[PDB]
Amino acid sequence: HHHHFNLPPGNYKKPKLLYCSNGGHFLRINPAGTVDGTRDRSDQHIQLQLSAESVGEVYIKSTETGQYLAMDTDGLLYGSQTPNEECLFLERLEENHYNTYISKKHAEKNWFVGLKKNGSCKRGPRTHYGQKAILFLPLPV
Repeated sequence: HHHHFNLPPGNYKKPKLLYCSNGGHFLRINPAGTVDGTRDRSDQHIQLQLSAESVGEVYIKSTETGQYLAMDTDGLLYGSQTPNEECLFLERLEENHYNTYISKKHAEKNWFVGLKKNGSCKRGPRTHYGQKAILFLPLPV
């Protein structure tokens, strides 16, 4: 293992909004396959269904389009039509409260899902433990 194993509570029964306390944006997977954030709670591309592939390993999928969140070889988040190795994330508890998501494929490099204060996603290499950009709270839809 490259990382700890404190897991968040909650489950995967219902879809969630992934709220980033850094700028208050919800993670959004656009139909074109781009990924960013928005503060508009009425957006139809922020409702995400998570599922556990293995304990602590999840897929994050848009319920509106069926796309899977994924992180590419250069660290950019994208929406994938089919599940692949870039779509698995290590879901962990952080600061005894938040949920963080580490790219399983690049877990040794500590590449997280993260949103900047301006709503743009962070590139894997620019994320790291300790940032506010990587802290999420799953909210009910």
